[PDB]
Amino acid sequence: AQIGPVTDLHITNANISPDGFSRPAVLAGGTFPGPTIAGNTGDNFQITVFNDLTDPSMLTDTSIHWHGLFQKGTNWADGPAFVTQCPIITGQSFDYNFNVPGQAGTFWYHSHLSTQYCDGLRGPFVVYDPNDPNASLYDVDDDTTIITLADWYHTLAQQEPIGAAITADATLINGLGRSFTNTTASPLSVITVQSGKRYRMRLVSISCDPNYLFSIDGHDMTIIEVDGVNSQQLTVDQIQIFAAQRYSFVLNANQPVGNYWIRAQPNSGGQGFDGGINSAILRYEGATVEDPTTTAPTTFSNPLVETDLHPLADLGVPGQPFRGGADDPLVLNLAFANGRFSIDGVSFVPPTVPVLLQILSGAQNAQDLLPAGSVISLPSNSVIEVALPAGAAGGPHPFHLHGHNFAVVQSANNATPNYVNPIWRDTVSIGGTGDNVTIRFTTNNPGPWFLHCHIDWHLEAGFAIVFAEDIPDTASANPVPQAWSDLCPAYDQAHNI
Ligand SMILES: *[C@@H]1O[C@H](CO)[C@@H](O[C@@H]2O[C@H](CO)[C@@H](O)[C@H](O)[C@H]2NC(C)=O)[C@H](O)[C@H]1NC(C)=O
Ligand SMILES: *[C@@H]1O[C@H](CO)[C@@H](O[C@@H]2O[C@H](CO)[C@@H](O)[C@H](O)[C@H]2NC(C)=O)[C@H](O)[C@H]1NC(C)=O
Ligand SMILES: [Cu+2]
Ligand SMILES: [Cu+2]
Ligand SMILES: [Cu+2]
Ligand SMILES: [Cu+2]
Repeated sequence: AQIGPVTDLHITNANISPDGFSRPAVLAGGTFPGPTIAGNTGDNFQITVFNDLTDPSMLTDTSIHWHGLFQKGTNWADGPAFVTQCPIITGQSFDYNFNVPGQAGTFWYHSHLSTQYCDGLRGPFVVYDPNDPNASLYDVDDDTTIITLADWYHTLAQQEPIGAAITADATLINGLGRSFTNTTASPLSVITVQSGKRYRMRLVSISCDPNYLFSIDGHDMTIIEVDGVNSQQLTVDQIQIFAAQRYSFVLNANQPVGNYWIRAQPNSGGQGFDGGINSAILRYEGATVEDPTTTAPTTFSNPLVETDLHPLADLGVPGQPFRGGADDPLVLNLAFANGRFSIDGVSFVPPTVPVLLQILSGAQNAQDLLPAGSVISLPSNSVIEVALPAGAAGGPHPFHLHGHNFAVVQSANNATPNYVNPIWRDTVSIGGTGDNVTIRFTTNNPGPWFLHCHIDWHLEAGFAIVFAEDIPDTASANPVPQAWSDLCPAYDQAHNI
């Protein structure tokens, strides 16, 4: 069952074996992925997170981010450790109490402390629309139509050796899949459909790193939502989905009753489908309980290309229709060297005092804010443009902005900008060498908002900055509860800081 919008959520350690290999994990709700948190647009969510972690190998502190929810007036509830809060310590709990006005779509939640989400703290977060403009396009939309794609590691996140390459050991679809090496015939996930019905499949990348080439043998997929933003219908037969992105697509159960492979090919780790790696099963009601015998094409006919997506609503693009046509036009220098990433020459290292607390305590320019050179002020009520030229090692990098979605004025692998009708989203691949992926948004949400690569290993290695949006109005806009004010003293006492 789905939980929420008012719920407890316990964070525990447990052993799991999603690919047949047992290892300890950090879990929400006792499962991997965690349970779906759900409600309706505009609802009040009160997620009381109980930190019951005891195993220091995966960190006993935690903090949870609600990915893609704007948190307007509740920046303190956003979750990134040392940006909006100190972590919750073990044996304590914290109520993330926020509202979701004006948003409806497919989201997710994850630890936002270190690389802890890789150790298991990740799950779906759905905000339904009782008046969804897409409602007539499908018959079924429920917990059985959520599809999560996850990378899974045998080595614990904190134990990944300095200086060796990090790759996953299994792809998990709805929490199950097979290991790339020492493959065993562990159970695969089954997604069940009824011949003749149409399903809103909510595809969620909960990846710490790889992008996936997602497809379903014999079927095509009609995209209707991108990162929470309703889209015009776009029919594709493969979706390249980067870490933290979401799509809804209509699946029409219009093929013969049978079994079809669901494929999720990561860009690193095991290549292909031998032994049933990178796979799940689409099973029609009445089909034999057996593996599919289908194959993929050699070449997909209609892969998703991001410039083909357009909003359902008339969202336009803020600003003027040329490069630099914004109130605050920025170009970030994104680089990697010697194990660390940098933005404008500064590698992100989390500060001792969370950025929000520094602002509430009276630090009112971004030059005053720690870490020095990692916090950039944005002016209020202004059009912002951010160019994110690629080239840094470890790409393609999926950049994500908290507190906002944005127009993707320029996408990967295409030099032509779109100032008319590009998709809006919250996580975007910045592409390959020579690209100039560019985003735009307006600043109507005071507070410190993280901007970073969503490959968690890259965030850990410094690939981030904080946009301190409307510093002067942050305190008035974001009243804080006593429990939030209590977090840093409790954390600092427990850690002798
Ligand atoms: C990406 O686009 C930005 C503008 O959005 C380019 O920025 C300009 O960079 C040149 C130097 O390279 C400056 O002289 C301009 O002041 C910048 N802003 C402009 C023209 O609006 C940037 O060069 C582009 N990067 C790549 C790799 O194509
Ligand atoms: C590269 O991106 C551009 C800009 O998004 C795409 O150009 C648009 O193409 C559509 C479809 O033919 C036209 O309706 C628009 O008028 C074009 N806009 C602009 C600004 O040119 C283009 O299709 C993309 N290239 C590829 C190969 O997909
Ligand atoms: Cu996220
Ligand atoms: Cu986020
Ligand atoms: Cu990256
Ligand atoms: Cu983040």
